[PDB]
Order: sequence, then structure tokens, then C-alpha cells
Amino acid sequence: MELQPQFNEFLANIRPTDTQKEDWKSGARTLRERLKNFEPLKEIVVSTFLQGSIRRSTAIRPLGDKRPKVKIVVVTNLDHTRMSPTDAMDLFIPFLEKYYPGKWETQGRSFGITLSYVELDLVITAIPESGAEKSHLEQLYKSESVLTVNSLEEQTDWRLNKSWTPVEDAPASEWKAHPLVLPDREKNEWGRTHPLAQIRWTAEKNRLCNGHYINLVRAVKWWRQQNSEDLPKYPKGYPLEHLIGNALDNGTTSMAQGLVQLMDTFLSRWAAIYNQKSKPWLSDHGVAEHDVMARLTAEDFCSFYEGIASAAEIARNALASEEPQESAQLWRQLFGSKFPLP
Ligand SMILES: Nc1ncnc2c1ncn2[C@@H]1O[C@H](COP(=O)(O)OP(=O)(O)OP(=O)(O)O)[C@@H](O)[C@H]1O
Ligand SMILES: Nc1ncnc2c1ncn2[C@@H]1O[C@H](COP(=O)(O)OP(=O)(O)OP(=O)(O)O)[C@@H](O)[C@H]1O
Repeated sequence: MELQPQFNEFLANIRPTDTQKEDWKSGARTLRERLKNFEPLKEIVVSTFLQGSIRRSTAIRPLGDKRPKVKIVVVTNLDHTRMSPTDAMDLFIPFLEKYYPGKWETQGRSFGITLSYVELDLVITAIPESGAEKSHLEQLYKSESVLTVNSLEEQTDWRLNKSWTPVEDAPASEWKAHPLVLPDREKNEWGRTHPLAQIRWTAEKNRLCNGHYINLVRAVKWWRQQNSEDLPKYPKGYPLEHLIGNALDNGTTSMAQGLVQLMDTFLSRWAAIYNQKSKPWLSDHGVAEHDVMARLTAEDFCSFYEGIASAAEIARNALASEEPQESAQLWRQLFGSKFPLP
């Protein structure tokens, strides 16, 4: 059966606790307030906004004592053609030493701030556009739509529009073709990322799937976490979320039907790629030219495909079972101890 109440309880059990939520909310608010009132950066920092699976409501709670990774984007007005990423990041060392001495480090393209209950991951970005387009983008990044600390799940009325207040999405000509530039992973060069586009696409897909998309992402992340020793190291994180969003059809009815449908569509759609021992090329919702599966290997994708085949057999039988305890036993075989029984 579908067992929708049990699925709701499982989702509530795999969400980050309200404690951790308030923790990263307070951390982000404090960092933003300190950045806004820092004199040497008052002419540089355009905005500071939350991103990642936390804001997109696609994050699962950490294990053990592990801190929740809080991803923060710092939008500046620097010229990326005349400054390397290391210059932009060096601009922020005084702020860190003043407000987080002994707590901050450089993790390649990000700043890692180890706080008491959370870890703040700060990426330093810039706006490639100039003139009126740059001013309009700065106005958008300083709007309440971007500066919100609540996740997508906490406000279904959220849209990507500078006039939104806690109204539809803004037309695509105002944000789609305008990504930020961030530091590259290895090289000291600027790459392109569009987190706002990703968040807006996630919200749209969740609305098209009747609020089941982010929950299905959480469920598949929890499944991958519980069966980690049988599954490949990757995909996990955003590439996994993208695979799930690609596999899921619109108009999702329930958690169980949506899960079975997404697993079936994943299996049938990539069967040719699997038999060719290859990997899909999937366009990023933020930067169209980017392959989300660029760093994923073919062997890992095929191992994940086999794992999805097994999980899909189990989920099909869990959905087909007409006895509640039987369906629940199969759903727990897929999801583990934190799935409740009727
Ligand atoms: N911490 C982050 N914050 C915002 N965007 C990110 C972050 N990490 C990755 N991205 C986006 O996702 C993509 C994944 O890039 P990854 O770090 O896996 O390899 P890369 O060498 O940076 O990619 P490329 O060379 O293709 O730009 C990046 O192009 C970037 O646009
Ligand atoms: N390969 C990629 N393609 C497109 N966007 C990416 C990619 N990798 C990361 N990003 C973007 O950069 C953000 C930060 O990436 P991070 O390095 O934290 O990976 P992650 O921990 O898997 O992300 P998340 O916290 O969202 O699961 C992600 O939320 C995502 O929006």
C-alpha cells in the first residue's frame, strides 16, 4: 500500500530537527548582519544569502554528532576579469579574523567556519554583468526573495521575484541567463554558478509534483545513506538530487507511487547508458552548459543503477502489497529503522 501517514512520519523523522534549523538560521543571520555592518566591505559585499540543500529543503539530518553544513553565498560587485578568486577571498580575511578567530579555514573555493552547533560554508561570488543589468541583479539579490533564511518547505508561497513578501516567478529574461561567478574547485579561475536558478527550479518542480519532490529527494538520500556499504560512493548530494529530479515525472500523487515511478523511469531511461558502461550528460538547471555528472564516473553510475534496480524491485513489491504491515516491512527494508509501522 501507499501508507501516506507512515511516509509523513518517516519524512518528519529524517528532516533536520527544529533545533538544527534554528541553529543554522541564527548562524546565517549573524554572519549576514556582521558582513552588512563591516566598514571595509561595505562597498563590496552586495548580498549574503543561504543556499544548498538546506534552503531547497532537500537536506537530511546529519548522523551522530556531525554538524549541518550551512552553505552561504556572498555576492560582491568585484571585477572577475581583473581579480582572481584568491584576491576576492583574501578581501574577507580581516572580517573572519575579527569575528571568527581560530574558527575559520580555507577549504579550496569555500571558507569553512566551525561554529558551536553548525558549520558555515561561505563562497565568494561576483556579478559578471555591468551597468543597468548589474544594478538590477544587485537589486534582486538584495530583495526579500533572496535574503530569506526560511527554506522552501517553510514557505510554499515563495517565488523568485524582487516584489515577493512572506505573485508569480519573475520572467526568465531577468535572471535565467545571468549566473554568478565563483571560484573553481582546483584552478585559481572563475567558474559560473546560478544557485537562484537551481532553487527556483526546485520550487517549481515541487509545486508540479504536489509538494512530493523535496520529500522524495530526502527519502532517496536516506535510502542511499542506509545502504551506503552496498552502493557506490557517488552520486550523492546535488548530483543525486538532480538525478532524482530528472527521473520524477510531474503530477506526483503520493510518496510511494512517486518513488516507484521515479525508480522505474530512472531504470528505463538510462538502461542504454548502463549497457554501454557510460554515464548521462545532464544539463544543470542553473548553468545550462554545465554537466552535473561531470565528475561522476561511469562505474559509479552503473553501480548506482544496479542498486536502483534492487531498490525498485523492493519498492514495487512494497507498493503492490495490500496488507499494511507487509507494505511497512518492505518499506523499512528499503529505508531502515526510522520508518514507522502502523
Ligand atoms: N559551493 C558551491 N556553491 C555554489 N555553486 C557551486 C558550488 N560547488 C559547485 N558549484 C557549481 O556546480 C558546478 C560543479 O563544479 P565542481 O566543483 O564539481 O567542478 P568544477 O571544476 O568547479 O566545474 P567546472 O570546471 O565545470 O566549472 C560548478 O560549475 C559550480 O557552478
Ligand atoms: N555538480 C554540480 N552541478 C550543479 N550544481 C552543483 C554541483 N555541485 C554542487 N552544486 C551546487 O553547489 C551547492 C553546494 O555544493 P556542495 O559542495 O555543498 O555539494 P553538496 O554538499 O552535495 O550540496 P548540497 O548541500 O546541496 O547537498 C549545491 O547545493 C548545489 O546547488
